[PDB]
Amino acid sequence: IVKNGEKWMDRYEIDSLIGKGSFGQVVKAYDRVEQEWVAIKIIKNKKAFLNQAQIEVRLLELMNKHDTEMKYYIVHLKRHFMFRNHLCLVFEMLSYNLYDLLRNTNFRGVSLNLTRKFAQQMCTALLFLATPELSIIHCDLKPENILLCNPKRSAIKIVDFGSSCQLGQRIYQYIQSRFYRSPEVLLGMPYDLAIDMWSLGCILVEMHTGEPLFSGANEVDQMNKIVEVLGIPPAHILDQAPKARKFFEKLPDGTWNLKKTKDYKPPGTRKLHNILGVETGGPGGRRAGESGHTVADYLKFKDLILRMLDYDPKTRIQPYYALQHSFFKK
Ligand SMILES: COc1ccc(-c2ccnc(N)c2)cc1
Ligand SMILES: [Cl-]
Ligand SMILES: [Cl-]
Repeated sequence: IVKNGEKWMDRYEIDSLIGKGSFGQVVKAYDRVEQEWVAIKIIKNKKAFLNQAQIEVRLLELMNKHDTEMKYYIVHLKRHFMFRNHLCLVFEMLSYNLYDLLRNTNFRGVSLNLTRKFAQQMCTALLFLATPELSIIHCDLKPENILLCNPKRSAIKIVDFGSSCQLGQRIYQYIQSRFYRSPEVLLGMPYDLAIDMWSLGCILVEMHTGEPLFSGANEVDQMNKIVEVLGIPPAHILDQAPKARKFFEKLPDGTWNLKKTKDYKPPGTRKLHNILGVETGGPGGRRAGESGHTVADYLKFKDLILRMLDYDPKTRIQPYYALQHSFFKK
């Protein structure tokens, strides 16, 4: 319960509720010292949420100490303080999220050209998080966690480092939102920064088609929707996976296949080529003839996405090399 007009610490005047989370709530507030509006993320007064939010504060302050071009795709933490036994994180105000943007297209998607602008900003963010001394895994990339800087413009920033961890500081095996969950996490394997790049691949297809690429209703369904597009994962990965046998069965000759329950397209037959409509006027044919939606434009996009959706986290494309892809050229 926070009321409009409520004044905190002779500094902040609470205006309105921006959003609610598992973590607590985010409110619009006026800062009298800086003379500007800010977003205040108010964590619930329960050990679990406080402790995870203390990790979010540490990771944001760690990024803020690195002044470089690439850090300006991450929402700015201005400060944090403790009030009425709630940890409170003060951020810059951003605009609406990319799910809202998709809802506003009635889930028909934005252009290849706006998708490219989002791709390039998000690839730069991931390059920043991969800075050795940072090595931050977001762990929850999805459209909802990508906000416009300004409702008139196509600049974006990532929010919500509530799930985030540094490489080698993993807490939970079960992480990421199901639609954006990487194969290595579905398979219960130790995960690295490559799980964010998997999420990003999923996100960019969704931004252009308007619908999630892999909309599993549970982990079994999720892996089955991935297999439809990408085929059976390579044996070398499945051999090292604790949860391989949640989804696949090993045969003595001809190593792995799907476990079948009661009655999906055959492995690797739901081609990304058709989902994108590379040769058939884009998703549902709705970009037929539009500029920036040529077959050559489409093939570049398909190639970058399939590199982002490599099953092998060690060969999956990394941010620097994604930024050099032809999809971003001239
Ligand atoms: C509208 O402005 C904002 C700014 C930050 C956030 C934010 C920041 C960090 N975590 C979450 N879940 C949300 C939301 C809206
Ligand atoms: Cl979504
Ligand atoms: Cl998570």
